[PDB]
Amino acid sequence: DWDLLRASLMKFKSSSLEVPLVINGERIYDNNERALFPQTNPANHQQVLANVTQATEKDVMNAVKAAKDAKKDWYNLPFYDRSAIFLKAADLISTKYRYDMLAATMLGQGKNVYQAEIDCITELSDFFRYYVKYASDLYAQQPVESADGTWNKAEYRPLEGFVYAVSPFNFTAIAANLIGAPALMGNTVVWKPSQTAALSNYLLMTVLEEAGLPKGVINFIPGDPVQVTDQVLADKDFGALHFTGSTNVFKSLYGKIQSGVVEGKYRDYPRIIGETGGKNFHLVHPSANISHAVLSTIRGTFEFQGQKCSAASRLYLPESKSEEFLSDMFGILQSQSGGNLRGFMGPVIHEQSFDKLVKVIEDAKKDPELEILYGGQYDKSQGWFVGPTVIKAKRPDHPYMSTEFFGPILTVYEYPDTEFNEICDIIDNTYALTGAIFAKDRKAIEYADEKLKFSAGNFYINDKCTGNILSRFVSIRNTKENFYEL
Amino acid sequence: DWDLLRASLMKFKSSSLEVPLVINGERIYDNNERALFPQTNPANHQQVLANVTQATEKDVMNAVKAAKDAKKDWYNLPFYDRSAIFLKAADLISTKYRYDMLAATMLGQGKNVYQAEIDCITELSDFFRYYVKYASDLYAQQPVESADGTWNKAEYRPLEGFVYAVSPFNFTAIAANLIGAPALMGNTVVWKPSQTAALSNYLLMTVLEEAGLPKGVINFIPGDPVQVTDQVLADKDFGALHFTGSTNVFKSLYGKIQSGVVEGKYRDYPRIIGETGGKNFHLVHPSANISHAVLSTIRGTFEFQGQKCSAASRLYLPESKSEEFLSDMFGILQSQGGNLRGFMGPVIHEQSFDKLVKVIEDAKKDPELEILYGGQYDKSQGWFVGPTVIKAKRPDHPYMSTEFFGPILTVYEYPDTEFNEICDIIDNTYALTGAIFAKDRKAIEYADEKLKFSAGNFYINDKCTGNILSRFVSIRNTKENFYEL
Amino acid sequence: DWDLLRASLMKFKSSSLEVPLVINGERIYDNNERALFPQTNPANHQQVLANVTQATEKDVMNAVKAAKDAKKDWYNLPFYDRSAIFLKAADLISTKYRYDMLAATMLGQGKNVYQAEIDCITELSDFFRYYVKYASDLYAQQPVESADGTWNKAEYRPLEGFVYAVSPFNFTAIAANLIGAPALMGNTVVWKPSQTAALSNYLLMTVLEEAGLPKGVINFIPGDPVQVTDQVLADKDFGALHFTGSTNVFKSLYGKIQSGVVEGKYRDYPRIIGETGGKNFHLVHPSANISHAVLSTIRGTFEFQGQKCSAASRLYLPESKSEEFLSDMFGILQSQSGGNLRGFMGPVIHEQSFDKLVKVIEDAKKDPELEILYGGQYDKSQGWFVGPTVIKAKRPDHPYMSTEFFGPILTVYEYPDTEFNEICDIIDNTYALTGAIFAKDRKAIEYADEKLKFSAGNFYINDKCTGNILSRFVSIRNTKENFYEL
Amino acid sequence: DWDLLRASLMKFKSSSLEVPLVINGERIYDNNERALFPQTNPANHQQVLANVTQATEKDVMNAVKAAKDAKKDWYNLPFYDRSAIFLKAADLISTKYRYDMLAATMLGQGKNVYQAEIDCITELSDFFRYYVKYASDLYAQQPVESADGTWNKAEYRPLEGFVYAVSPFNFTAIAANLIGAPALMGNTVVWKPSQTAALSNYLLMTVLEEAGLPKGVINFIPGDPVQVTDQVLADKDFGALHFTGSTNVFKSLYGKIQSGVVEGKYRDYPRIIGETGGKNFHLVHPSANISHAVLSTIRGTFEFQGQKCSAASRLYLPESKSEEFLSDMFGILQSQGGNLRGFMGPVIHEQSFDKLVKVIEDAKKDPELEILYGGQYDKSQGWFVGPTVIKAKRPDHPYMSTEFFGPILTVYEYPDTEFNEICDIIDNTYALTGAIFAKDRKAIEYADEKLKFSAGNFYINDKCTGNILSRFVSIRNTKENFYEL
Repeated sequence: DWDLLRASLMKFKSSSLEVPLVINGERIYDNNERALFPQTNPANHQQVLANVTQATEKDVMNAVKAAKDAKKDWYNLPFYDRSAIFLKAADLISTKYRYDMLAATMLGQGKNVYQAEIDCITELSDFFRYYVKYASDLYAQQPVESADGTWNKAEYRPLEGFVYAVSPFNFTAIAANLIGAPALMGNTVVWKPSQTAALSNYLLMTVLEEAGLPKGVINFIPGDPVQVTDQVLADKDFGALHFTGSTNVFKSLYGKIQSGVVEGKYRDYPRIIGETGGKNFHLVHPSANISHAVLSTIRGTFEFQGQKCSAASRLYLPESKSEEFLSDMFGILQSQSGGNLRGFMGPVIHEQSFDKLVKVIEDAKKDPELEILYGGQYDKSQGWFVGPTVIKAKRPDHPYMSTEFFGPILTVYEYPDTEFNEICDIIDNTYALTGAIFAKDRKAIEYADEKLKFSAGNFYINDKCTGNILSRFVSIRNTKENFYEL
Repeated sequence: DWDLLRASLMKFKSSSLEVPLVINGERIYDNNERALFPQTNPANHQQVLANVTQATEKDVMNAVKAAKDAKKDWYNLPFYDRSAIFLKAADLISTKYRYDMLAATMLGQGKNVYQAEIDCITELSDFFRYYVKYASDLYAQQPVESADGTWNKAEYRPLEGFVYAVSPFNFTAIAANLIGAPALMGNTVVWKPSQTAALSNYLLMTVLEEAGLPKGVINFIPGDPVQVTDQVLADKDFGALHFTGSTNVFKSLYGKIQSGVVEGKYRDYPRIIGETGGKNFHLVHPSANISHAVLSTIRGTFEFQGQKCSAASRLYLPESKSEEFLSDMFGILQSQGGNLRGFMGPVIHEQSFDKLVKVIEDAKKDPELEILYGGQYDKSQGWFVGPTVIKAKRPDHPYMSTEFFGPILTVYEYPDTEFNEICDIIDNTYALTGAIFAKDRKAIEYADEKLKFSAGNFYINDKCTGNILSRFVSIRNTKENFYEL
Repeated sequence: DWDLLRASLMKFKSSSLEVPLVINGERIYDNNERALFPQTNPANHQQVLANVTQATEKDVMNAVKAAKDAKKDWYNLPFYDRSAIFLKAADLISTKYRYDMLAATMLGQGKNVYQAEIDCITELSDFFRYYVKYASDLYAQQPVESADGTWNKAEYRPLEGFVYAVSPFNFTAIAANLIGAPALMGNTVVWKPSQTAALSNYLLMTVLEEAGLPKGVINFIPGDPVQVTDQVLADKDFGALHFTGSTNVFKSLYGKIQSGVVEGKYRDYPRIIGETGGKNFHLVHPSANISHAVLSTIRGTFEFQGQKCSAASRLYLPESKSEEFLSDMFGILQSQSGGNLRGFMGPVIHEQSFDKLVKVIEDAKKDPELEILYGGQYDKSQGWFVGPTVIKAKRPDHPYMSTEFFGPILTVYEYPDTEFNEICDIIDNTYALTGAIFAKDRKAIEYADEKLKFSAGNFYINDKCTGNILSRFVSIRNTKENFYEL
Repeated sequence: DWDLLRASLMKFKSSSLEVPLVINGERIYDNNERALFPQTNPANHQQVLANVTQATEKDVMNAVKAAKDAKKDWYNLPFYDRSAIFLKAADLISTKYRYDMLAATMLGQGKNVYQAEIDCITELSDFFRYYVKYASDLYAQQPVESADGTWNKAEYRPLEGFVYAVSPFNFTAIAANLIGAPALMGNTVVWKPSQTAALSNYLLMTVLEEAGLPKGVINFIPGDPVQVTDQVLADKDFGALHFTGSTNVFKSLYGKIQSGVVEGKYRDYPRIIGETGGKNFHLVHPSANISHAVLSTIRGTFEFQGQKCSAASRLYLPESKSEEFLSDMFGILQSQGGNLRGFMGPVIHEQSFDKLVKVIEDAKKDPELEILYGGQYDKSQGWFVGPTVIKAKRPDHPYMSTEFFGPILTVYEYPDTEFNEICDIIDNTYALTGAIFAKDRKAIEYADEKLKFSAGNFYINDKCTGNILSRFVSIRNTKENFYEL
């Protein structure tokens, strides 16, 4: 068990894998014409895990064409058989390829074994199995004779144009979700994986092919983000963006798409299905179990270096409980594989993130309205290591309470106990994916639950804030037959 | 019945109604400051039915403010009570105001009594009653203790920003749907009705108030379409557009919104919920019952002068059956608020009339077109354009794809053996609806499948004229954990 | 695990806990004005577990007032939040307070660890979790437009008056049921716990408060049973009795309530929801598996000293099987912690019960129509210990076949095999909560199952006789809106 | 139709029917031993419709014995067959006996044909048909092997003791419901009908027998209410009271039963299933549609002379609308088996008549009361009391709470700004039903909530006149275990 994992880690650690494009079922390597991106280990950046072939404009056009050419045979493949491919992929990843997938995700994305397992084995398999179940329900349509005598059927067709999947580094499972949800519903996909998840994502591609995915149904085109995206969006048959990642990248994609829409580039109005996370909050009420709120906040903020769409990054503490909360938290942090380094829970994904977080820490040192209460340690000599960091803001509207850092950085504001209601109001005034209240008093919980209803899509009571899409990839078509002759 | 309808007609005919803005429950008249739009009878355009107050930039700002100020008390009003308002409005329109609403729709929108009844009484009432039923299902969510022991509830909240409803002239019921769907779900609404349905739409507004709609939940702001829209879209709390109307207007609205989005003026990404219709088709297979296909096509194309999002406007006939089909059709057409000899009813306004005249006159000068029937028009009394059938010699001629929004049918005749080819041509080349007439199941199946992307509603042996609530809410999950670390 | 239990037992065993009233969220101690009841260990009665403050007339009036004052804010607290309190209480008792609750129930109510666990952990938590589920179903009402055009909603309101919960010593879980069922449905409660379960019941109260129960929603008023009851029943707003306990106490409560009703003391007709148990039976058919029936009868009669509402206390044996049954049973009994003593399975709850059972045994020795076949041992030198006792009655209508003893005393009647049908008839002629038949022959089972349908609410085939209420605490209110104007 | 009804009326009018007891399926007449009650026509009290045999103490004992003796064969009769009897009775009453039942109810209970039809035909048939449907659902229980491997069934048994049904004069349908609900569930019944509905109730009994009701399952024992009740309640097997009628009679029955319980005469705790009605209210908000509220209040208060458990008898009017409401109401009242000029129909008997006369005459002498309309009465021919409206100057005046069971409305006028206060007064101070008339949703919501304990059925813009099977059974669970220790 541990030996099989060790063996997988050693395989990937001992040489660099050549990661090709996969277009129309065919593996395309650099062949001395295409650029090569070195994917390195975030915990040990001297180690090159893979040399990733980079798609040219021509490659992208070919990927788009492959998707169009595969479309008809794909949506005419019965749902039972389309599903079997994805269930088979889930089983292959859970068994045959379990240790390879774990190792690729650990090494490439900088996760420990438990983080890797929850992501690239469990959650990944869950997406596929659950989508098959939901889809089976959606497709269970029987024709009906209406009261007026007409004979009616409804059918869910895929989108007419192709789907562009743009996936993030942070979860191997999310890449699976982004490509699998549209494909299952009879769509075909051009897929640009994150450069820094290429190893695990390529594995996922090869597993799908082994599971029987037909050529061209999904096309794997890593490359320069701007270059690949501009060429995908140039095609008149672009049907949908399926995206998970940062706000700023989404905004860029959005504006590029709308630009094409208004100037008539597209046959249809493209659908945009994006998730970006936000500045998620933990709100502590004076009645909270402090120990539980502390531990929940540590896990919510610092687990996987805060690199989750749902990660907590701002904390509101009542004044009468601040010292106890903070001293408890600092004590626990102070008392605390693909690679690791003492004083750090794990690495961040790349040098760009590392450099951004360094700026965040160094800027805080020079801001009189900020105070670093704990941490701020960083070291890039071996890997991209940034330590857990806690920064107190003097006012609740300081930029640090709203700027997303995508790292292990917590900004805390302390409010006077009697102004609990006002603090909820402030949160409601000023967008988050998730939020949590820690409290025992039900009237306060009810107040916040109601007041913050527009401030988070998922609200948690006494739990960390880290814890239907199929219908976005189809359109209904009704057929109605009349038997009466005028 | 007829005496009561006659009375309502004679009432609106006698003089002109001053139609005010309705903002935060207050009626705002022109007050010697605002412009007016004279809404006239399209069957008798000398007759001014209403003088419609036109919203200023400041009125629009006040409407937007009213919607914002009414929002919390509206979404906190229990669903039972929000529904009651709309059920009551449907009943008032179906009973107390039935004849006034029929008269307003007949006179203002150029409908005969049967067309008016199906629209402003029946379909309108149905929208409200069915939405209430659908919403009650949506709101039926009970909390559950999951496997892991957490305690979960899900609730649907309204959009945080306001909804801009922009409604068309053609159905009073569509205006009801455009304002009613978002409002029922706890949203508030700024509503610009079509100038040429102002009388019936204003009656709808006043009925909603009588039914108990709270002030500012819906705000009635007719006005210069460009000025009103620009001012509504300038507000940072714009949450959604709910629109039914022409493709060109939708594209203009779409562009104006996306411009604001990318430029950062909106607190949220606005939702765009639009319906534009298209160039809807009837396809006739050689095995069709011809008489039925003829009658279905007449009804689908010419009812209400073709002014329906789903109206048929292109026809594909097989060569072997075309003479019989067309002679039948022409014989039937020949056999056939106000009216004029030779016409079924008027089109809505002079701008439509003039566009249709150009379409007809252009067809007389195009070698690839021939007017086979009709093409008559007269604007001396009302906007009257007669049923018109134009044969195109080429299946991709512009008349086979340009929307004319009028009683004009373009027909292409295909050789019988090329039925599969003509289906392929329809697929290869933007329709809300389409229909095939045929007895042969193999042909029906081929077309049903080939044309699966060519129309959202597909009809077999029927004219092509024949979940939205979820677009106006978003889910929010609450999860409570009991375990202490 | 065993060490954590040991530690809890030692805590409660080493000093006497002062148990206060809890009224409107406030703990009220004796303060040199109120009487104090010593709750002692039934297995070791020299050990004082708690000194229980006793409610005065004034205290009771204040408890009633607290319940009225808390009512509106309680029933307006959304069901989701009311439920969360009870689910949280169940989880706290299953985890944080598991060993304290176990120890309090073992020590105070004279249960071994397994008996305690089934009761105060498992069954208690089950009541709360299951009531939340059932309640969630009851409240899931959607409005509907009827055929006539009217618009209808139905809602379940709590009772208008308060609920008086009177709970027994025998199960900590039953106290939880008695207070929790009405409270969950939006009622408020004045609660008089059994004197001899004060320790465990007080713990349950403190856990509910920790779980977020609002002040005054439940009020904990131990005191003299007659004094407290008379004062509760004096209030015009008395809405319901929720009771589990002996027949004679219920009858007293019933008559006191009806007295007030007929003389107009009450604003409403009070609801009476009581459970009293009865003289439960095991019936053995000649075709029974004798060994299984013997073992089932031992568990059914003697487990927890017969102190269960559902305990077996009368046994009917066919003559041809009597010797084998009885000799088997006597052999098993002869061959056989908060405290214990050899020859005894555990203590009875108090001296009054002990003295009653002594009379039952000593009276049997002098009754020529009775014969003690086994046991009758008793010892009060250390705890209230009464041994398993089996008494043969000469006729099936002897008082011992119908008098409830609430103790480890089994009365047996032997019927001639051919009179099986007649014996069922006799049982049907002469009220039990539970009954069981032991038999293999289906015709006999069918006959008894049918014949005894009025003789027990729960009937068991080849199993010991030891093994919707939410709607009693609400009333439906319909609202109907009409849109047509005359 | 009218000729058939005329014939049934002329039949019962011609002479007097001897109405016997029905005990164990046998008709028992007075036989020169028993007393008689002459049931007369309340519209024409000289006319004796029936001479009703009155049960002796021994007859009552025999009825109780009959119910006990029929019990086992009744509850063992399959539910399919028990139901068939009641479905058949409903059909016989709806067809074969429709005119005789209409005539008996019209003549005996003082109803016009429309009132009689809704009661003794429609509602009566509905009770039986809906109870059968509800019971079939209840009895739909299949056995299940649980998780632990035990094998379980649940069954509903009837009450072990008999049911005493005590039914009122006012609806023939209520008598059907009171005997039918327990009997359908396998119970047997001793039934004392109201003296003043003996004719229609006896017809119901005879139809049930024709429909196949077995002897002794229901026993028909009219008689001295005190003597019969005392003797029924003396029996140790008394299992339940099923009662609809006045508050005072219910309290007397309640006391007599509890006395027996505490004293130990009953084998079981008897179930008491009672309905008494109360002082039902109409509350008018200033935003109400006045015409509709007026017409609803006239119907709610005065239909069948106010002799309904749910009849409106108190009215709260806002000061600003009171003149308009009341003048409308009085104008409408003014515009309006037997009958008499100025009256809508008779009250049931002389005792009611005399009580109502005292109410009216007392109002003329109370400084805080004023008869605004009506107060006319005449007993020379029938028991005729006209619609009467009395204004009270104090909202807690006794006339705002005493049940009069007659065509008397008490009205309190409140200052418009004190609407919330008047709701609070209604809540602070025993009603089956209540109604609010209003357009304003905020006011409706406030009242709907404040008055949640003040009425079991609450109506919005409708008159206040507009699970019981489970009270007549108890669940018994059987569980089989297969594991051997």
